[PDB]
Amino acid sequence: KSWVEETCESIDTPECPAEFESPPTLLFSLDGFRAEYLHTWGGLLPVISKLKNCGTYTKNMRPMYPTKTFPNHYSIVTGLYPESHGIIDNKMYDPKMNASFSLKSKEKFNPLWYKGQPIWVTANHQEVKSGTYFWPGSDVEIDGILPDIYKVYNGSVPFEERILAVLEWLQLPSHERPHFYTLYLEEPDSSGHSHGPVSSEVIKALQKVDRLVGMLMDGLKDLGLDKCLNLILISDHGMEQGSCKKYVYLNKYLGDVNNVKVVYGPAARLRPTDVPETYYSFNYEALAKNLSCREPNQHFRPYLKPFLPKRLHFAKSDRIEPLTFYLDPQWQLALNPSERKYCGSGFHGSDNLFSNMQALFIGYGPAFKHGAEVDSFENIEVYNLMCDLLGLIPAPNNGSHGSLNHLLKKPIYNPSHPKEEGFLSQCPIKSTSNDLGCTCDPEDDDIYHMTVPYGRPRILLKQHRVCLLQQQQFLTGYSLDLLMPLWASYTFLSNDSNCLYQDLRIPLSPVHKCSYYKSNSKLSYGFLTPPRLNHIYSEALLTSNIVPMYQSFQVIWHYLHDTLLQRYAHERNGINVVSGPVFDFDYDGRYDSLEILKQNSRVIRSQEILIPTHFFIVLTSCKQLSETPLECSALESSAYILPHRPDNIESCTHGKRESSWVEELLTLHRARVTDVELITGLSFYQDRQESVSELLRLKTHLPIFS
Ligand SMILES: *[C@@H]1O[C@H](CO)[C@@H](O[C@@H]2O[C@H](CO)[C@@H](O[C@@H]3O[C@H](CO[C@H]4O[C@H](CO)[C@@H](O)[C@H](O[C@H]5O[C@H](CO)[C@@H](O)[C@H](O)[C@@H]5O)[C@@H]4O)[C@@H](O)[C@H](O[C@H]4O[C@H](CO)[C@@H](O)[C@H](O)[C@@H]4O)[C@@H]3O)[C@H](O)[C@H]2NC(C)=O)[C@H](O)[C@H]1NC(C)=O
Ligand SMILES: Nc1nc2c(ncn2[C@@H]2O[C@H](COP(=O)(O)O)[C@@H](O)[C@H]2O)c(=O)[nH]1
Ligand SMILES: *[C@@H]1O[C@H](CO)[C@@H](O)[C@H](O)[C@H]1NC(C)=O
Ligand SMILES: *[C@@H]1O[C@H](CO)[C@@H](O)[C@H](O)[C@H]1NC(C)=O
Ligand SMILES: [Ca+2]
Ligand SMILES: [Zn+2]
Ligand SMILES: [Zn+2]
Repeated sequence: KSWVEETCESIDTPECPAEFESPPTLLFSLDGFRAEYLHTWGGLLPVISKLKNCGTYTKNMRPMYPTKTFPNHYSIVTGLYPESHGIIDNKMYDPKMNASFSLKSKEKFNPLWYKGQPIWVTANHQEVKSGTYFWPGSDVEIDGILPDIYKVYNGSVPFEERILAVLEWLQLPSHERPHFYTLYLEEPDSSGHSHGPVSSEVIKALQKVDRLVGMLMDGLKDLGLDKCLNLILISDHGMEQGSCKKYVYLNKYLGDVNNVKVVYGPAARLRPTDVPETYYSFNYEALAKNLSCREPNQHFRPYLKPFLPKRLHFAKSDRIEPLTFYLDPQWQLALNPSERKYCGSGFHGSDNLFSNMQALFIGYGPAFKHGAEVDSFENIEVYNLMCDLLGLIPAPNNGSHGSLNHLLKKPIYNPSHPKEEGFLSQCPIKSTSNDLGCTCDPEDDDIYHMTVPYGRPRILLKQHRVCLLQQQQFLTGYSLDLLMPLWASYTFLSNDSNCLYQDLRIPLSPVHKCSYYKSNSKLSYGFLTPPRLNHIYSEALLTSNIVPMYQSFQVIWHYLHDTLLQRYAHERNGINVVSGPVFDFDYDGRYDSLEILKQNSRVIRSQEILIPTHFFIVLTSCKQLSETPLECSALESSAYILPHRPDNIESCTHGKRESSWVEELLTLHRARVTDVELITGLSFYQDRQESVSELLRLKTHLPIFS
């Protein structure tokens, strides 16, 4: 009886043949295996379905941005964001090197492209042999290291021969046998491109790929290793149906110009022709402004590289062009109709939160639970997972180590909460009392737990000076070094102008006075905690609850609290809110040091002001609608990092439909709670009852669009 014909068998303890001390780990990749394939065509894929039912499976695996083969395949084995491991796209360019990159190029085998540290390099440093077959980065030697058994990419090699090749390696002597293995197939990406996600060729391809995995499992069984191997069946990205009618050509707004180069696709980037002479000299800002809101319902959007949604993490690399393009689903962009390969073929590269860009993940073996279905997770988390399976100390990566502990029978690493590095001090009443020049028209522990019911946010900043200011409706963490609130937490239940009051607990700043703010300048002040809380709550008008805010952003911020927040409190039976300013001028995704902070403090209206690049907001509710935010059994988080812009060009306010464009901006800039943590240097939910591993799972979550 073949492996697919046998029923499920619990592999609680690894049953290994002699010469084996611990089960090896194979990473099997199927390029272009969209997550929707297995959801719908499970009955046509008997082998893969058994792996799903007897292993650890996830409905959707979120890939990196852009959704291309090389960046993702390399992000899997490095656990790094594409902006950090160097491989931004299949075709890209580095200005500092004056060299282009391609899969079919001599530049591909250049070690100067590949940053970070892949798993086979990690295994090599810790005396673990590794045998790869066609994995991106396996052909090239990184840090002077090559896998003990490798094969230079040759797409002509038949699939059946690839499986047998790995099977031959598994039989090597105990001293010369690799412990980590890789496998790569071009299907169903190839069939996906040429005929579309919904075709007879993909069904024929899926069945071909399904039987091929079945060949491997029967082969493992004949070697007596079917219950002694850890298999991770993964993919790089999904597949979306492109259309000729749904394609964007830049020439229509610019003309048949030759001063600019466009890397076509759903994640288009633009660089000047005179390169690297004008790579930086070229002002991209003008081109972006000249390209925004040209169509009534534009299916693309010009983005300066730091102005992209932070959830994408697609800015801090030399190879990423300073001008990028975000497109609606099923749409691609190019300069001229001649550059593109074809328009009505299956494509990929769209937003990694899109439904059809989602990838596959099935963990099977003695180390994985049987028939366990877990929530969605990013592919950068897999790197740490493999380190635990190979007993390796992971290189510094972007994955939350331990967040995938729920997948394993016996978890190897037990994570802990980050220690508080902030110098926490106290602010009593010391400075009374300046005149603010404002016109106004006519025990403690019990009130604490109501505002921070999951525990106060911990200050991960080193070594920032932070004060805790307690109020009757909210608790706010105030910064003494920046003289503005870092965060403000309050609980908003289901149903419950030019004036300000000086907070005598904080030192007076010239920007606290209403006299500082004129009605002509676009810069004004906003509240972290809404004043319309619970007559009117007056402590929200405290000086320590205001932050410098553009007037254009006030359009989004007020509607966020006056309309959406109240609606969300009814739908989710109340919400706990933590809000604050974001300062990331070097657009690296992490909080800025005091040094770079002093460099970006502009001066406006005769006063020095550090103005926020973004504003974060984390909404927490109960998973059980019967419970209020003060009595949650399980949490329900959703974070947002809203861009602080002087204008709403991104939104195309033109047409004046305010209730529409705002929510679309909110949904677009949703982010992981971890993302907020990384960018503010704060740690949430530390006093929450769930374990650390559970909390990591919660904080790294993002919803899939459509
Ligand atoms: C995802 O996960 C990855 C993995 O960690 C994260 O990527 C890391 O980001 C951090 C910060 O963003 C990186 O640290 C910085 O490294 C840079 C660059 O290093 C080189 O820079 C110069 C080259 O011109 C050179 O000066 C450096 O030379 C030496 O520097 C010091 C001197 O003492 C020495 O200790 C080093 O060994 C070097 O020999 C070097 O060649 C560097 O510029 C940064 O320095 C800043 O901070 C240091 C203190 O650390 C400070 O002294 C400086 O003033 C300066 O402010 C900093 O070291 C890290 O290298 C990245 N890791 C990799 C491999 O990419 C990424 O952040 C994560 N993403 C997200 C969004 O979380
Ligand atoms: N030259 C080269 N091509 C590769 C390699 N790996 C995959 N490819 C090819 O690149 C394609 C992936 O591109 P994509 O899926 O991003 O559109 C696949 O069709 C595959 O044949 C490699 O390591 N080297
Ligand atoms: C950059 O590359 C192009 C072609 O590779 C070459 O013609 C040009 O001279 C190079 N410029 C520099 C600065 O080396
Ligand atoms: C690629 O692999 C095929 C199948 O093994 C082989 O016949 C062919 O010679 C290889 N091509 C190259 C470029 O060596
Ligand atoms: Ca930063
Ligand atoms: Zn691919
Ligand atoms: Zn492809």
